[PDB]
Amino acid sequence: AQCSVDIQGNDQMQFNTNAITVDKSCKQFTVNLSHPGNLPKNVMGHNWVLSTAADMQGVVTDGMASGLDKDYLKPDDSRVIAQTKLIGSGEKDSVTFDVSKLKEGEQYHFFCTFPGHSALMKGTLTLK
Ligand SMILES: [Cu+2]
Repeated sequence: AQCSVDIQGNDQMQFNTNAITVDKSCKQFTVNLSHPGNLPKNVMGHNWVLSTAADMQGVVTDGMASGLDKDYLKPDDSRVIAQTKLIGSGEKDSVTFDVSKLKEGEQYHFFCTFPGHSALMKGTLTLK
């Protein structure tokens, strides 16, 4: 069984997927984020952040207020189920999280919190 996904965030402010499914039989799930392109992190940095859909807008708003020095994520945000760091182009970051943290009968979204990106870089995450 597959318990990981590889996702690209590129210089056109896009994730290459907007829907991720996690098999409920995985104990852990790994997101491998890569950022192809040629822009530095301070122009077009991308992260991958998972929260409930109801928490998403707040996560994003608080992350932009947190600023570039904090990867545009509030530190220790307890609305964040899992996150990569912010990466510039040519970089990669993976996050692994326990599938036991997703609730059956909750809605989840992933997104990038770099300012403005979540209009395009957002998607759903579901248990299969
Ligand atoms: Cu981004």
